[PDB]
Amino acid sequence: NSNICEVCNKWGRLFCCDTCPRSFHEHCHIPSVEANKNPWSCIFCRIKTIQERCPESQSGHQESEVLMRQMLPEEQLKCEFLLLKVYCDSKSCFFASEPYYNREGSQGPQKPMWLNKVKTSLNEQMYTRVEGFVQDMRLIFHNHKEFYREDKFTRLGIQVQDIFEKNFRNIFAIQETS
Ligand SMILES: [Zn+2]
Ligand SMILES: [Zn+2]
Ligand SMILES: [Zn+2]
Repeated sequence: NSNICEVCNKWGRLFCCDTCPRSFHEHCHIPSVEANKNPWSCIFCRIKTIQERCPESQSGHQESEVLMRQMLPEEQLKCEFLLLKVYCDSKSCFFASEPYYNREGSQGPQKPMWLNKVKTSLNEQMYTRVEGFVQDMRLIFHNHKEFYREDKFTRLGIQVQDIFEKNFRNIFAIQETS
């Protein structure tokens, strides 16, 4: 197994996957690494299993259909993995914890949002459809773009949104387009 966390790339108290060489800090894995369970399979392994059991699940989908899916176990897992893929980028630090807004010439967003809030919401089963999760994720980056206006720091929102969107299209097998 790897000697660093797959998400944050640091050593520490790591839990190792039994079916792949990845390792995780307890709260870096999503869901948080389960208490017992031997063997344990990580979220990467569990997602690969879904695909292997239903190969047709990788045929292209329309985003509109995906967003209306109810959050049954497999869609819950997919959103958890998509959230984890965002935290895997170091630039996610900017969006993890609760923001505050005091900048000359800007007003804060009406509805603040951050990754740890989405994480809690998933853990508490607060989203009934994929659309709920996706709307909160996209709102993180939209709030950031609107607040920072012409400051070059706006680009951090664009960058982390691109990670989100690429992974959304991969995980939910969105039909490729030009
Ligand atoms: Zn970690
Ligand atoms: Zn694994
Ligand atoms: Zn099948």
